[PDB]
Amino acid sequence: AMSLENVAFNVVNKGHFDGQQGEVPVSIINNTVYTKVDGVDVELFENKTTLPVNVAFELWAKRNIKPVPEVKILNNLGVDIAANTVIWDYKRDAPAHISTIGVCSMTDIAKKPTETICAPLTVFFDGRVDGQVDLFRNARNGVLITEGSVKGLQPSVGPKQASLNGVTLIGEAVKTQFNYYKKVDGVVQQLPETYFTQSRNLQEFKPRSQMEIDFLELAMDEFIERYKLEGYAFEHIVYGDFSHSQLGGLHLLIGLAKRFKESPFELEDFIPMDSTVKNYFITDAQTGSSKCVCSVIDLLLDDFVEIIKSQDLSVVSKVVKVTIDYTEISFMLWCKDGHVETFYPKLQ
Amino acid sequence: AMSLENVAFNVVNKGHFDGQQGEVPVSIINNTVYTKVDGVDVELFENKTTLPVNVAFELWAKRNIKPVPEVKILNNLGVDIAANTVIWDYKRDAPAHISTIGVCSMTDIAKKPTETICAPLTVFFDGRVDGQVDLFRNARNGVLITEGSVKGLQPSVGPKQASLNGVTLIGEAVKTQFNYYKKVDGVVQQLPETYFTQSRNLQEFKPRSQMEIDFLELAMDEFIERYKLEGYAFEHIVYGDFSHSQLGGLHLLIGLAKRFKESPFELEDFIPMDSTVKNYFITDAQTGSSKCVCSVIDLLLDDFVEIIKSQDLSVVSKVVKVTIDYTEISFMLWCKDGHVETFYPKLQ
Amino acid sequence: AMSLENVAFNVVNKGHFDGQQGEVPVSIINNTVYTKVDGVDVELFENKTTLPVNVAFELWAKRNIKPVPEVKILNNLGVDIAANTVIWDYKRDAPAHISTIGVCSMTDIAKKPTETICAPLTVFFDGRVDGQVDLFRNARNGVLITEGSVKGLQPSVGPKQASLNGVTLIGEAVKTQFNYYKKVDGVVQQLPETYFTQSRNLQEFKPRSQMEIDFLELAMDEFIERYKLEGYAFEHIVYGDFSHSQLGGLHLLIGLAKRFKESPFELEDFIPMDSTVKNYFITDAQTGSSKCVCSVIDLLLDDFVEIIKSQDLSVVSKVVKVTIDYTEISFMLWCKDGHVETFYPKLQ
Amino acid sequence: AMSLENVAFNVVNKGHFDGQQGEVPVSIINNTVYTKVDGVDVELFENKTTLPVNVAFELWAKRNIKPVPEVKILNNLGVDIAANTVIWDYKRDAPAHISTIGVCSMTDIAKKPTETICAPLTVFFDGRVDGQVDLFRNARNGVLITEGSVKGLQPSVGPKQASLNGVTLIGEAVKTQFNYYKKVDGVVQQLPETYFTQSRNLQEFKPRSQMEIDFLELAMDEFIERYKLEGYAFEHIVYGDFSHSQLGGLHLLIGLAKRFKESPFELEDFIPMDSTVKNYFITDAQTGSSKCVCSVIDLLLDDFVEIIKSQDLSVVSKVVKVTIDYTEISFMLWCKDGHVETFYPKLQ
Amino acid sequence: AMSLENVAFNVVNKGHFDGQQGEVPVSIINNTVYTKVDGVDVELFENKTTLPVNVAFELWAKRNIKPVPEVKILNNLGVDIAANTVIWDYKRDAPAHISTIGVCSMTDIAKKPTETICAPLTVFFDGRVDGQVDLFRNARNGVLITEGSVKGLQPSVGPKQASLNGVTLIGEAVKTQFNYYKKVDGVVQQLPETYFTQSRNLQEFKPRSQMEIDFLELAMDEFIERYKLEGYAFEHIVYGDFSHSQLGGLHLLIGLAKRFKESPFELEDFIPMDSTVKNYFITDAQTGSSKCVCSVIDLLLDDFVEIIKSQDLSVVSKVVKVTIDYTEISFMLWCKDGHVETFYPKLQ
Ligand SMILES: COC(=O)c1ccc(S(N)(=O)=O)cc1
Ligand SMILES: COC(=O)c1ccc(S(N)(=O)=O)cc1
Ligand SMILES: COC(=O)c1ccc(S(N)(=O)=O)cc1
Ligand SMILES: COC(=O)c1ccc(S(N)(=O)=O)cc1
Ligand SMILES: COC(=O)c1ccc(S(N)(=O)=O)cc1
Repeated sequence: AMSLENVAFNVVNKGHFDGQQGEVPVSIINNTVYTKVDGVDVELFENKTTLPVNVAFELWAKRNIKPVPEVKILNNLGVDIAANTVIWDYKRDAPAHISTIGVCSMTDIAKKPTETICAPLTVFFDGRVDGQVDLFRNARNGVLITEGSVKGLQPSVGPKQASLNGVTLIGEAVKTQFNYYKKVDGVVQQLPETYFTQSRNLQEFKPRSQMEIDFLELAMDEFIERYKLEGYAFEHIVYGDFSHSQLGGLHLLIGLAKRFKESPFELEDFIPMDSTVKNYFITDAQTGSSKCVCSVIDLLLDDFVEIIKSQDLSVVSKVVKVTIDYTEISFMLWCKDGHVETFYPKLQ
Repeated sequence: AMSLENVAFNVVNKGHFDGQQGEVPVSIINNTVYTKVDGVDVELFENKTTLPVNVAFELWAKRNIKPVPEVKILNNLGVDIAANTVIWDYKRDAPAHISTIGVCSMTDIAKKPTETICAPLTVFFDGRVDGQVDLFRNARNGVLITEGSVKGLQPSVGPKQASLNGVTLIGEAVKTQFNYYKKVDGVVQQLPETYFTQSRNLQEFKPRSQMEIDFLELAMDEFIERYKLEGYAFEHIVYGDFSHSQLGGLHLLIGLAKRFKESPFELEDFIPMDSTVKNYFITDAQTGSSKCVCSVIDLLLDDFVEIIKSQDLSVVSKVVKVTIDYTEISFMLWCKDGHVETFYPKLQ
Repeated sequence: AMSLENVAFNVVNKGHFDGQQGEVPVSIINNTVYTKVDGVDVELFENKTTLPVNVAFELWAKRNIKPVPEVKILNNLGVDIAANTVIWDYKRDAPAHISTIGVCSMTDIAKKPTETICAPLTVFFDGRVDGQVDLFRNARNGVLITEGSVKGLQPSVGPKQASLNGVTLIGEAVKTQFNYYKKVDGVVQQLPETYFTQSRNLQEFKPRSQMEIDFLELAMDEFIERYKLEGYAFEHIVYGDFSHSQLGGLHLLIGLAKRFKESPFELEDFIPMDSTVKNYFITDAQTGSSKCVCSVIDLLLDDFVEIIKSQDLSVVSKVVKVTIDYTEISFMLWCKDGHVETFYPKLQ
Repeated sequence: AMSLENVAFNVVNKGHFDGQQGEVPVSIINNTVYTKVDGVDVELFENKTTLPVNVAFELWAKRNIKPVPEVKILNNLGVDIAANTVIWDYKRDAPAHISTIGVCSMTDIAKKPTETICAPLTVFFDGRVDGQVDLFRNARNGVLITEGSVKGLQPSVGPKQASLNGVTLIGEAVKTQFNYYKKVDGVVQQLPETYFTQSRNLQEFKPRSQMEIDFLELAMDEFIERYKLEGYAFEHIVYGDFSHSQLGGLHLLIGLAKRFKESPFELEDFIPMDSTVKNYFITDAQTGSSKCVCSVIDLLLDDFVEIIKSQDLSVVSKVVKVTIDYTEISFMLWCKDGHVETFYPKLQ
Repeated sequence: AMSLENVAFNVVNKGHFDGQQGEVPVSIINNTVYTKVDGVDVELFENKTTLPVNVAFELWAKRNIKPVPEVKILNNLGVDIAANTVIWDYKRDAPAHISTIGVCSMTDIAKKPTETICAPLTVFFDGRVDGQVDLFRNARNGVLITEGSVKGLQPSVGPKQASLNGVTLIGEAVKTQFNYYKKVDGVVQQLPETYFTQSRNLQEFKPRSQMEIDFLELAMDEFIERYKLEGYAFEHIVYGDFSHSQLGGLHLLIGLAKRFKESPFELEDFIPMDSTVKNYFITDAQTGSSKCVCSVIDLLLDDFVEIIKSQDLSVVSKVVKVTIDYTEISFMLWCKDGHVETFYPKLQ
């Protein structure tokens, strides 16, 4: 018995949809769902999606509340749809996928992922759910996560962090590092070697290596000396050049995090979505240096050093391709006289 | 288990709410309710009310589908709320009453009319429903309709016509003439002797007596002669003066009906509600004669003749009270030398 | 270069999208598209769909303006999507199909119907367009219409009438009768022998045979006698029983047409979509007889007589399957002593 | 003290804004204005404009309720704004002009037309209002209407008809024929000799000369003979060619009127504004003949005959300029061997 | 080729409008512009303006991204419109001006500021744009900013700070201090001597003089002693009196900034716009002292001291006028026995 008033009952009483029975009074005004509590209306949900308000309300209530892969990982692996769950995209306040399987009548294309309409779609399977590993084994196209080994399949070790109710974290009381498996046209793929973005914040950035601790703590000249980074243009790429009207470089999050301590700056997230490479229209408050499209990536500084130290520095400009978050990220590498000039996620 | 999807199920399968088990998928976008039928969205209801879209949808679905009093009658009798039903105002596309009793969890102020919140409210009771004559006896305030005699209760014979799903009709396969009863502060009230308006249209007006057949068919001069109406100014009051820029008189619907068969005219229904006296901004298409506030009433011409001839014609101006549709309707009577000049519903 | 302003340019200058170069200024406010004409805003389109306003505007502008099958036909044949055109559902003021193929970047699931996403979908092909007969041959699922013979393909002769810009007509200056073909899972399907509904209105109903001319003109008794219909209960089924509170029978449009010339009645089209069998909440204005779910179908009276006379009249009740508009329509047949009691489209 | 509640008071009590003291309670929800009447909300106004709901409500309430020029006339004369009144465009349900002068605090660009902001704008002046003839004399740009002679000002006799509360009529109890005057850059302009469109409808078309009575009554052959119209192609231009898939000709309203009495047809008014030449997407219900852009004009048939016979028939194609409603209307004239092939308003 | 989809292309790919060619899919739901990225809708822009959503979207995309004068300066100088740019009002999330010149078709009153409609309007000219100084020379009314001297015109030196993408800053890598020039009716004006507001924040307030450093660092008694401010009522005016139910004084931002460190308070910005004098409904959290209209100005404390020390302290109350941000700010000065009682931006 699926209904608007029962979904709202579950939200009010269980904090999300929990399969409980019961009903509460609901009123819907424009894009907002209210419920009556002692004669006054209380807001339960504001639709920020392009779906009908009652549809989005139900999908949000039925969101996965376990640690799930970040949306960028699912997108990079080509996931089209989830099996009997909703991956909620907290960066868009919207479902991560258009349709559902066995979740909501208005958005379901099927009740079970074994139905034929699901066969060409890359379905996300959660090994922590009973029988979903076996469903993946029979699936034509799909992506599977597990916490342990799967007999007969070589795993791909994913990122340490996952998303729990919109909080990206490395789990201490829960497991957030999953084994990844992917199947195309019934064939189990080898997932490529990949770096992983670290998914940290500008405001509350925490280092995850001794080099990152040293980058935040030491001065620019001292750090570049200690780790022998002369000629790699970290002054431009990581620390940022604020001397001209266009902001120079500043493509690594830890470089923004170090600057954000001393003086703040404005980042306009003009494509607000989860993606491996993020683009911002940045304005430095202290100097007035700005840049319309500033690509930023949060790589472990050790990984970024390894990437840039593993490149031929002998051509003026060329495309450098790096597998990050299971997708191919193109970089532009500019060199002169054997040293790095700039190195940025390519704007294409 | 009341729910949006169950209400929509009943509408789709039974034409209205019928207490049936079932659910269909529903999407709400702005003020409209849709349901999925074979892949595409079909409109079930457009909210024209000031209530939330899903609330109004339920009240419309639970509308009374038996012949019920016209809203102007219930208004004139001071009805505030209905006992366990919804009187739908088809002229406003909205519930006739703000609140409900045992109908909808969002608008209910009580489950049963015996709850003390209902005592100071005039509750409409339907004697055709089991136990509601008794509920009227026990109610502090109320209006009761019955199809027959209630022992000890002095009846008031209501109008011949009632409203069935927005259609105003004199019932043949159903009864539409009711006994009316009213209680104020626990005390049954004597309802006044009254005329009743005829509730006809301008498009499909039909006479209901020999005098009305005469009016529509005879010219103005021979009708006034046949029914001895000289000095009563039907030339102004009923037939209408279109010679000057301000339209003169034209306050009986039958007069508008006669003119409409010859030349059309525009009626700006600037307060579009059911009421005994209706006001329109009228523009005559043929002559350009117009009037901003032209009050119109549909009395049987026999009745109107009986009212205007009952009058003392020896004062210049006076207010004339007439009981119509159980409410007191003030007229203005202007006379000169023992003949009527004008006689119109007094604009308040 | 597809754009909102270009679509509006085509609407303003060519009456619809015509692939022309140009732009006009457009303002969007709520669900309405306006364009500036000499200083003031003029309404071009009001979105009655569940799609975004600018998306629906484009699909409406790109609607098929040739005679096309009525939506109920395409629905009965299981059509999910159209090949490189938009079938506009004028009864819903919305696209007949959720998605498009090579029409609009926001609704397109493919550019050409050969893309594998289109294979499991029944694609509508128009043989009047170059290359689409071939695209039908190569499609896994599809429905094809042609104006003439396709070599080797066994045709099904469609209805005489088609829809031209929302007008249902039998073409004289254009052809509206098509050959129909259907494919399921790569295999051409034999379309069943079928009757076709006549797609007429209650306002402007016109007979299409001597028997229908007889029905509209003769009284009930002499028509039943002339066409030997005693014991088949046209008194109930076709003419309608208005004596009781529940309206009896009245399931043929021609029967509603006869009654409408005498007294009007209200038809609540509570599922306003094109379908072979239509359901209405009907209220008879003259008598007050009414019915919540009154199924109505517009069969040529000759056909309906041929169907009801084909029936075994020796069982109390049984389901009677009739193929109409290519779909199987279940009727309920109630008999007594070798005469028909009632025969109506079975409410599901 | 201008206010929303005062404007609503005037609408409720006087049918429009009448400068009266008073207030009634108002609720605004989405684009609709409601007022409380005996416990329930009644709709006073639905905003169909691109202005805020309360702003449009005030402008509609302050609309001119005297006979005023039709919007196409004011448009053709280049009017941008009205002096101390609102010309309501009933065909757009919106103000005819973006801004106001001394009408509404939200739309006012000035309190009086003498303010210098009004100088470069063509201001409409109503000589029936005290002092506005003088304001026209002092205005840099303007259009003036009067009911009589203005000393020294050479008049232009306007059309017989005007608009009274959305009703277009030739006044009998009021005057609707005005003298027209126009000023550009402080200099009075000579208005051109012009025909006037008749502003009739397709539903209620009525002839206005013996020739038009002949057209509606006679068959095509005897009318063409009686009025010596052989070789002028009224068979195409006025009567309409419905034999081919593209509808041929049919550019005079009287021709559409004749056809409509026989078989109906659909007119898609895809630019729904008042204009001298109207464009429609037309579909003939009988034949299926259709045309995407069918320009229609309502000239008195006498005038149209006088125009087409004035023409040199010795060129293959040429643009023909005719002054109608004070604006220059380009026609296309196609001839062959001294006879007319087609003559239509040139699509721009 | 100006279009919605191309504006969105520029936003997605260049962070703002950059004249690039290309199109992306766009959907518009209520007041929000979305674009499709890999099958999911991503929000690009939420309309907070009173313009149509697609119009505001285009103007925001075309905003000036160079350091521009703060909106209060432009308003105080009477700027009506900008020449070939959009000044975006980040405090209102709306365009700073109603109309545009050569920016957007829906809002343009002209393509070039030399057109006659621009002559009476005070047009903003940016000397950093080629040929705009010369356009100012020929402009009837206008305001010009430059970074260097203009031959033949005496400059007015503006504030040190300007707005870069909504960030008010004193430019270090860009120039934010402009020369100001103004012309009324073709005559170059002398701009008056003026103080400038400092445009600082409550949260991150930074001193700009040794006296301001001392005010933040020293105690009240110590500071008033060091700078000999006895009798000027800085205890009331600048430090604030929180001992009574009405908050006393507190009209200088640096006084709020000092208090906000120790204990916070609520400021309601009930007219949220850029203005030289700001009014707040303030509630002190620590004490509960509050004031409905508390005018606040951010003057350099040295400038505020100079202003108050340059006044006659001998009358009970009088209006003190000070030129700030090129506009005349009225102050109320209250004195008793030769010392200051209060001194506040006059609430009028
Ligand atoms: C300043 O921009 C960021 O705060 C940011 C955060 C995370 C990432 S990430 N994990 O996609 O590389 C990229 C950028
Ligand atoms: C033009 O005015 C009417 O159409 C009208 C109809 C009915 C009534 S009524 N039933 O209140 O008397 C009053 C006025
Ligand atoms: C009152 O009901 C109708 O007006 C109606 C019209 C047409 C059809 S149809 N073309 O499906 O048979 C069915 C019903
Ligand atoms: C079908 O087209 C019309 O109904 C129509 C009416 C009036 C005019 S008009 N007054 O501009 O000449 C033009 C066209
Ligand atoms: C508490 O109020 C403020 O934060 C504030 C900031 C700036 C200005 S200012 N530059 O207009 O004078 C005025 C007030």
